[PDB]
Amino acid sequence: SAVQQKLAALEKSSGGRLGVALIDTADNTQVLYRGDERFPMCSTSKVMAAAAVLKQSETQKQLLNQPVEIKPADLVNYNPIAEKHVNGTMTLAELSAAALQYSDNTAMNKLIAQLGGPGGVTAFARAIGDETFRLDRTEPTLNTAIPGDPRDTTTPRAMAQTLRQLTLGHALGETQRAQLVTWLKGNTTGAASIRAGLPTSWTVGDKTGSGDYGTTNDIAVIWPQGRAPLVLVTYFTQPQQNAESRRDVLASAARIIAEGL
Ligand SMILES: *C(=O)N1C[C@H](NOS(=O)(=O)O)CC[C@H]1C(N)=O
Repeated sequence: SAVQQKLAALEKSSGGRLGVALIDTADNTQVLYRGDERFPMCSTSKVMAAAAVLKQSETQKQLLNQPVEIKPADLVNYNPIAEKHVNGTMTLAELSAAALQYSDNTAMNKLIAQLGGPGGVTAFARAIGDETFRLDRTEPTLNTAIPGDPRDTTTPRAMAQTLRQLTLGHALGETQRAQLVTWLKGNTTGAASIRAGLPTSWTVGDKTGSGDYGTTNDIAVIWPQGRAPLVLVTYFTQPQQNAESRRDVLASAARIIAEGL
């Protein structure tokens, strides 16, 4: 109840809409704030897409090594890794790593194309028991984050359960799960978000996202020192389209969640 009140006060002082889902896998206890409201996933959807290609690699041995042609025309709005390889090639493993750890949008589009389009990512979500996730568009338009728009959205509760199944459960094979966790732990973009609200001694693997309407997201699997892991989804979006990012709000939500643990 105190956590519910503090998250409501944080949201009230934030000027936006905050969604939080915590799963404590020590006892499966949950904490939800707007946990069943939809939020635009933005770059956090990349987790699903990479996991889906990892799932494909369970029945294609050499799929993650398969070269993919990077063309000049493939570049979109944020391609910090892919631009080095245009007119060249990247493997699907490199593309997955670039998408997850550097949030390369061209790499995400290559992952999406490897799955047959956004519906293939949604189909993977359905195949691992996620009924809420929907991916509808490619990069960059999946980040429009328009209020009330269900496209490219999920709920905090669904994303927390799914992230647990992908990183801690058995939605993926053991090697694929380990690769996904390795990728998440090497994220370069997460230090200002959930991780900033957690004690420094805790290991975090996470994927951030941001979009229009000041949309500021983070999804994390957290290994606290000396405790079983947590799954924490913090989604945040604001009323006006041009709003600035608010990673401090994600950090504050993580601090509130962390303090009740
Ligand atoms: C995903 O949210 N995006 C791709 C890339 N990464 O964002 S993050 O660094 O906040 O994870 C650029 C921002 C954003 C986008 N432009 O769509």
